[PDB]
Amino acid sequence: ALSEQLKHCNGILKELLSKKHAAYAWPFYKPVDASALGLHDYHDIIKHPMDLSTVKRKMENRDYRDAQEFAADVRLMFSNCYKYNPPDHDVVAMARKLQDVFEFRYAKMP
Ligand SMILES: CC(=O)N1CCc2c(sc3nc(SCC(=O)Nc4cccnc4C)n(Cc4ccco4)c(=O)c23)C1
Repeated sequence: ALSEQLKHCNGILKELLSKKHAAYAWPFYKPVDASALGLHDYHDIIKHPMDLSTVKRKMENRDYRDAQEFAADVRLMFSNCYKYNPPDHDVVAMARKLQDVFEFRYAKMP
């Protein structure tokens, strides 16, 4: 039985993957495939890749100790996007919008 706080995190994760946010969540569904995207410097710049499917697997495997560890992975995902891509890139605009959704509901932690 997940703790109350980790149940809240699982709900956040379900919302982030839902159709309601799919227009800006889609770049974060799967690990960045640097070779497929021609981003041949991605893994020289990003040392710890993260994506929503990895967060989902770690939640299902009970990897996360607490809500703080879950939130660190979600924020690592956004930070990687801000680090690698130029600030005017469309994916950065999508990252900002998905992070806005995350931060406001994470703040409602019970
Ligand atoms: C999280 C993060 O930092 N990422 C780096 C940047 C990026 C992605 S996913 C993605 N899709 C596209 S286009 C459709 C696509 O390529 N799909 C695809 C194809 C082959 C293999 N895997 C996929 C998903 N473009 C180009 C573009 C310019 C404006 C919006 O999108 C991207 O820059 C990215 C992840």
